[PDB]
This record gives sequence, structure tokens and C-alpha cells, in this order.
Amino acid sequence: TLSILVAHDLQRVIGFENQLPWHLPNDLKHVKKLSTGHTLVMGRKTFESIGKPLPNRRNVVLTSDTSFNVEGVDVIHSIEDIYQLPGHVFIFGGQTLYEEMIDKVDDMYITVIEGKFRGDTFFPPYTFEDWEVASSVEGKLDEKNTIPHTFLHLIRK
Ligand SMILES: NC(=O)C1=CN([C@@H]2O[C@H](COP(=O)(O)OP(=O)(O)OC[C@H]3O[C@@H](n4cnc5c(N)ncnc54)[C@H](OP(=O)(O)O)[C@@H]3O)[C@@H](O)[C@H]2O)C=CC1
Ligand SMILES: COc1cc([C@H](C)C#Cc2c(C)nc(N)nc2N)ccc1-c1ccccc1
Repeated sequence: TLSILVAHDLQRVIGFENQLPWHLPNDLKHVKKLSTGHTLVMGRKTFESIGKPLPNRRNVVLTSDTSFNVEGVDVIHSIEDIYQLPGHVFIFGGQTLYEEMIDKVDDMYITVIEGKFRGDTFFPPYTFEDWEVASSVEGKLDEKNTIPHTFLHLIRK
């Protein structure tokens, strides 16, 4: 399976100055549950924003840098390399990778953050004309989770 995994706001912001614009522990839990024991594929910049691989899953980084080597990280140098990765593979960011992959994925797991944040990086536009809502689950508001959010699972029609 090839899936997108993304959190974006009401205007499809995903990032600002190499960081997530919001703090939402519930969403990190959602990522952990979905991707543990599977594979994440991310662009070089997304990886460096996090700085280290996420535990208990395969971390694959896409870069043109032939010197790129990080312990606990597998490197690929082409989009075509993604299709040869076994198991459930989640496209994990950022903007460039999403733009390259949105047309190709089976599936999207989107956390819609119901706010308008300042951003410099964006998820590409998409229409529900192309995507069936497999599930839509409201995130629970919390002392630690104070932004309304909805977990969408979208499947290509
Ligand atoms: N939610 C998110 O996903 C988050 C993303 N961001 C940010 O996104 C911002 C914008 O950068 P963006 O480019 O979208 O980030 P990406 O994660 O998509 O990384 C881009 C890099 O990935 C590599 N890459 C992408 N496509 C290819 C390809 N076809 N062939 C070879 N290498 C490829 C290149 O690395 P290289 O230059 O090494 O060759 C490229 O510069 C960054 O500032 C990043 O911090 C910030 C916070 C969160
Ligand atoms: C999982 O940890 C992260 C992941 C990222 C990357 C950019 C991501 C992502 C992502 C999230 C958070 N949610 C969903 N649904 N999809 C994603 N691709 C950025 C910062 C962090 C992070 C780093 C340190 C502390 C807290 C969060």
C-alpha cells in the first residue's frame, strides 16, 4: 500500500520555518499508531526538521546527496525507488514530495487542523470529487490538545 500521511490546516499549511506551526500531541499519537511497524518516506528537509528517525519503523529519506548517511535511516535517490519498497509505505512530507506523489498514492490519511496558521509550506490542492471519505473522526479537545482537528481517511475513487 502507498499512502499519504499529513496534517494540514484550513488553508493547507503544513509547515513554517522548518517546524510544525501547531502543537497537537493527539496527532503525533495518530502518526505513531498508523506508521509503527511500517515505512515512512520523507524529503531531506522534512527529515532534518525532525533531526532523527522515528522509532520502531523504517525511515526512508529522499535526497540527491550521495554523501547522505544517517544511522537508522535508509536513503533513496529517486521517486521510482519508492515503488520498490515493501509493505505499507507512508509518504510523510514535505511539500515537494506530496506534490510529486499525490497523483500516485492509493490512500490519504489527513489530519485537518481547523485553524489558520502562518505557513511557508503547503499540501497541494485536492478535491473530494476525486476522493471518497472512508472515515472522518473528530479529534478530542484536551488540556494538551486545544486546536480542533479531524482525522480523515480518503481513498482514490
Ligand atoms: N509537515 C511537514 O512535512 C514539514 C515540512 N517542513 C518543510 O518543508 C519545507 C520546504 O521544503 P520541501 O522541499 O517541501 O521539503 P521536503 O521534505 O519535500 O524535502 C525536499 C528535499 O527532498 C529531496 N527531494 C525531493 N524530491 C526529490 C527528487 N525527486 N529527487 C531527489 N531528491 C528529492 C531534495 O533534497 P536535497 O536538497 O538534499 O537533494 C529536496 O531539497 C522545508 O523548509 C521543510 O523544513 C517543515 C515543517 C514540517
Ligand atoms: C513526529 O514528529 C515530528 C514530525 C514532523 C514531520 C514534519 C511530520 C509530520 C506529520 C504529522 C505531525 N502528522 C501527520 N498526520 N502527518 C505527518 N506527516 C515534524 C516535527 C515532529 C516533531 C519533532 C519533535 C517534537 C515534536 C514533533
